[PDB]
Amino acid sequence: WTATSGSCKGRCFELQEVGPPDCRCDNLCKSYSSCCHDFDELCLKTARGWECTKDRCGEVRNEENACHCSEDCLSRGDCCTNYQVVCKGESHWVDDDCEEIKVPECPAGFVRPPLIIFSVDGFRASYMKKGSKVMPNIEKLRSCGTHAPYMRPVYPTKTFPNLYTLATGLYPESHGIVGNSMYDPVFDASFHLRGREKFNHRWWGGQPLWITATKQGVRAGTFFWSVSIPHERRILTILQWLSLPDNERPSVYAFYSEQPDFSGHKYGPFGPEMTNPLREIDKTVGQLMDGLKQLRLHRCVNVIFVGDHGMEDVTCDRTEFLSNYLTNVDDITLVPGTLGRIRAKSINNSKYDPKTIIAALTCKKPDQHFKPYMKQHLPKRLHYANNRRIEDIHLLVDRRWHVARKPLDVYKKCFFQGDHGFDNKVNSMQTVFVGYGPTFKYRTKVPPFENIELYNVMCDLLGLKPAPNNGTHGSLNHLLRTNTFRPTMPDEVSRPNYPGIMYLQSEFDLGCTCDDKVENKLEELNKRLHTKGSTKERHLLYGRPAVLYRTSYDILYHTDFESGYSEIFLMPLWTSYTISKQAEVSSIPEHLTNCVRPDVRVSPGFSQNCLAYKNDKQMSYGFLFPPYLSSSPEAKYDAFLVTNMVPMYPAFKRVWAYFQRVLVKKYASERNGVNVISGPIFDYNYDGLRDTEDEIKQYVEGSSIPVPTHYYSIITSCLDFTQPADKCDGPLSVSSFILPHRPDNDESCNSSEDESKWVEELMKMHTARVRDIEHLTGLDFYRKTSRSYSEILTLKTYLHTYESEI
Ligand SMILES: *[C@@H]1O[C@H](CO)[C@@H](O[C@@H]2O[C@H](CO)[C@@H](O[C@@H]3O[C@H](CO[C@H]4O[C@H](CO)[C@@H](O)[C@H](O[C@H]5O[C@H](CO)[C@@H](O)[C@H](O)[C@@H]5O[C@H]5O[C@H](CO)[C@@H](O)[C@H](O)[C@@H]5O)[C@@H]4O)[C@@H](O)[C@H](O[C@H]4O[C@H](CO)[C@@H](O)[C@H](O)[C@@H]4O[C@H]4O[C@H](CO)[C@@H](O)[C@H](O)[C@@H]4O)[C@@H]3O)[C@H](O)[C@H]2NC(C)=O)[C@H](O)[C@H]1NC(C)=O
Ligand SMILES: [Ca+2]
Ligand SMILES: [Cl-]
Ligand SMILES: [K+]
Ligand code: NA
Ligand code: NA
Ligand SMILES: [Zn+2]
Repeated sequence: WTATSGSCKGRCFELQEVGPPDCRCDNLCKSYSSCCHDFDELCLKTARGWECTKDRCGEVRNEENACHCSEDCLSRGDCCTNYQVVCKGESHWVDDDCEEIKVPECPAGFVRPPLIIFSVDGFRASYMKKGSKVMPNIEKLRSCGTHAPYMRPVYPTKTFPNLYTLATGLYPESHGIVGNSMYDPVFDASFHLRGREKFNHRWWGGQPLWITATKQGVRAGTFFWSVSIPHERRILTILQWLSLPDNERPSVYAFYSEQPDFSGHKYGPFGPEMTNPLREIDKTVGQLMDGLKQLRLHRCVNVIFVGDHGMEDVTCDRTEFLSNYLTNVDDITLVPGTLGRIRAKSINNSKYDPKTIIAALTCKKPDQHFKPYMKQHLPKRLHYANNRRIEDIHLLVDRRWHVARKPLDVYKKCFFQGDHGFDNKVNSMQTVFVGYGPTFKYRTKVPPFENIELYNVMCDLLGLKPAPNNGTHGSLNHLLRTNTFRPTMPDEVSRPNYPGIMYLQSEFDLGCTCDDKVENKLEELNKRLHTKGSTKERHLLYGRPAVLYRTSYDILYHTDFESGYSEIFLMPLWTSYTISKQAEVSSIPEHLTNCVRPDVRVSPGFSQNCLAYKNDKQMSYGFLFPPYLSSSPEAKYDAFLVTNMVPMYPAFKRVWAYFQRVLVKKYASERNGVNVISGPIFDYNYDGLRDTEDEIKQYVEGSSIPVPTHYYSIITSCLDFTQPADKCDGPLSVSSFILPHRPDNDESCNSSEDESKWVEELMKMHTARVRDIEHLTGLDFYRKTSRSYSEILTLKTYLHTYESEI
């Protein structure tokens, strides 16, 4: 119940939301069906439209008008945005030359530059170039301010997950808005786009910017607007709030536009009908900037123009139906569209089997336009698993396609020509970022970045301490003229041991054998040096990784590679090696095929053993430093040390062997040398974070050798590829991956073919940021470079996407 008999008199767009059953006058009252009876009359005035005209100049104030052209309007803060242009001979903001804003130029009483967020739904990154002719205001913001060629949204590339990621700095799995539609099994409640359940606070986790601001004494405008409030009224409301007394005035504001998403769904991303929505958004930007200029705030406010996701061409005919795959289609519930989520229709049905469902959906049709995954097997870059609202079974849908349960769902729900929600690496899903104001840089282009990073920057812009989030604070310092955040490197927690030769061969009873007993102070002195780290500067280019948790580990040096060997996990946490452009690939000699050698620096009790591999019929082994890339026949023996061995399913060995034998050399030739750091990852609870020992669900049979869920590699070279990786004087270039350690290659439909037809494709799908690997391993990389820490943070957030040019 709401007693709507109260009044909005002097309360229009009030900032504090009044509690029930008292009627509301705020910008969300319509959405709650709770506005006072006179809200439309008083707060949504439309008379005479939105623009001053010559004959309205100096008019007698008529309070009925939507906006004013009278002489008193500036002090009242309610002129039409074009007032000074029409009535006072001023120019529109867009017609002014841009001039660097070196310092905030603010009216007296302003304690900080306000921040205005202008968010646009469905604003695809390529609109900045493709629509440039019809968006002069936005184009001026872009060229005069700081801009990225694009900004990467989060997965799924849906509206609510992205807007709330923007607001919180969190992945959807952490903030809890994991789709536009959700079922929470603990609440036993459903979240929908239409309805009232979505208003319950329990869905919305983390701490959004408006709450962070309020808790730290920075006043915030209300970010959300009821659909029926016209854009012109939203702008006028913001401008009116900016005229409040200092003690009452917010420092942070948001405008939201439902366009171009609304039209993009109907007409496709580049439908000829899309020009008008783009023109109209630009006009709104013009109104804001003209309004700011009138208030003498155009060189004081920081403005962020930001989108949530792009838009792809998608039509009804491009729909895959689960009824063409499953016999039992009525025993499931599907969340459909540009992603699929499957669960049992009834929790009381004991015939339901996720294993048989996945199999029935796996590589069944030649051109199949979706791929099934257990959520924990999704690419780690998506960070889409650690939430009870995310169903165990997920369908990654090809761009341009839908998945639905049955054909009747599609014609009894073509209408639409556009949609979004696909993998967040997809070019059509990319969106926009422009920052303009005293705190942003002048005429500066910055590399693409992820929207999870913005919360930290918005906190910086407002002098706020950010709540704990998934951004890497400092990684976007290069966007800013001032207010940069200067982080310190995390402290190493565990110092390594440096073991020398401490064990005789015969102390080892590992069931390993090697044909290495085929035997000089000239070379014996030399190998002693190598074991003491004489080549470490070549193979460890950026310092040793820091171990940021409590553990027991050894640094092991070799001619060709260096490792940090965990006595706890019985394998390296990391293995580092450099391969020059000139390096040659060799084979594993016949006599060494099954060679495994005890490491006399490491105790039998802290070593793996070959017998466990013999006994475990499912599990084989591989090596982290590849024997194929040994610098010499004698150095090759180092590669067969038991301390370089890791457990690998035979199916995974196909992937790993191809990476190591073919791809590393290929990258070294293309990139002028590469430094490689590889290692295991253990993430059995799929939280994106390093497992402790007691979280490991699988061991090599009969042993304490834990099985990795994933294997990573970080591949670094010089950004200026005229310089070799090991002699680089400037910025670095990186690509990384986190490959799932799976007992089959079911993910790769073409895996029965030669590795050259499918392995690199798989690796590209599992591309990763160094930062993702840091979370998953508790390691901190690039500790010793000649580069600024902020630059290194940006490098650590880089994702190599393998898409063509935007
Ligand atoms: C991205 O950034 C985020 C933010 O930094 C990272 O997420 C953090 O990770 C931490 C470690 O996983 C986690 O810390 C835990 O906090 C527990 C208290 O959590 C509540 O309070 C916080 C603070 O206000 C709040 O943010 C939380 O909000 C979550 O839950 C609510 C409702 O459930 C949701 O609305 C909200 O969306 C959010 O959900 C997300 O996180 C939860 C986990 O909290 C997931 O379950 C969801 O799926 C979703 O992703 C909470 O309201 C605290 O109790 C924990 O301490 C326990 O666990 C450790 C064991 O390791 C132990 O030391 C403690 O003693 C204690 O153990 C006891 O409980 C165990 C479990 O029941 C039990 O097994 C034991 O026997 C003990 O009884 C823990 O410290 C932190 O909450 C989240 N924060 C957020 C916002 O998600 C994230 O990791 C980053 N991602 C990457 C890839 O880097
Ligand atoms: Ca984990
Ligand atoms: Cl969804
Ligand atoms: K085996
Ligand atoms: Na052997
Ligand atoms: Na396969
Ligand atoms: Zn949409």
